Amino acid sequence: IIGGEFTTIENQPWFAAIYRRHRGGSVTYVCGGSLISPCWVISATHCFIDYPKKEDYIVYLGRSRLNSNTQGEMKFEVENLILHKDYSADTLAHHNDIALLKIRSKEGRCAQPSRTIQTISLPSMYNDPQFGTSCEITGFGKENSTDYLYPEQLKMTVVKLISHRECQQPHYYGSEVTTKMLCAADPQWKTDSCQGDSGGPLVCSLQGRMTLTGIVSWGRGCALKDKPGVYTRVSHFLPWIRSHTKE
Ligand SMILES: N=C(N)c1ccc(CNC(=O)[C@H](CO)NC(=O)[C@@H](CO)NS(=O)(=O)Cc2ccccc2)cc1
Repeated sequence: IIGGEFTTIENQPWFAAIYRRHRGGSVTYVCGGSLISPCWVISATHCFIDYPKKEDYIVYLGRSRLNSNTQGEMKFEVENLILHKDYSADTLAHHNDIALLKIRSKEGRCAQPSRTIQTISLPSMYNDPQFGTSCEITGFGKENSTDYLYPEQLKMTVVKLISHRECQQPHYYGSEVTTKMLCAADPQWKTDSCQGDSGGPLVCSLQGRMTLTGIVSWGRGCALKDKPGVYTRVSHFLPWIRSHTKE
């Protein structure tokens, strides 16, 4: 997250931190995610596409820090890793960048709600906030494009939804952005999501309710003028979500 402010898991109870174990013994952060139900976390496919081995991932809920423990946090293994079959990456755009991870503790249980662990509601069929609406993003992503390390404390910021019409302009992203995507940015181009924030949630208050409107996916640079962050439009994948989370 470029700019923005540091926060705690208490204020983002649905945020999931996903790590990958290495042959040696080191565990590195991979991507963010969101708990949409006790046993399911939603994230982005590009995060796991090169290493689709479910056994090498660890999911943390109720965690505020990157490399240290938080009281109340819960550790989970990945029972099932579901990547989208039509995922593909072009020059800039990442298509169908969404994924599902069925989690389970070592005892075989799913998440237990608490003050630091809660689910986030999914949107309704083709029911997104109006463009211009302010939404929040959260992540352990880079604070600056030139950094090679991630912040130790979780961060959050607020950006505004941009219409497809504006985002499809020549100086923006042209035809690379489709209707299955959502653009969002800071009108001043000072705050934005960045590398390491992938998979995280773009949350918007929709009719009084906190809704998982987008998933951090891609963008040209970070906090660059006329280069909004692009998010997977969750409201367009409800069918895919429901069909895979059944049985
Ligand atoms: N809002 C943003 N600006 C933004 C930028 C990046 C991401 C994470 N996703 C990726 O990096 C994804 C894949 O991991 N790739 C991209 O996006 C590509 C195009 O396919 N563009 S980029 O090379 O310009 C990203 C970048 C590199 C170095 C420094 C800053 C940014 C998420 C949000």
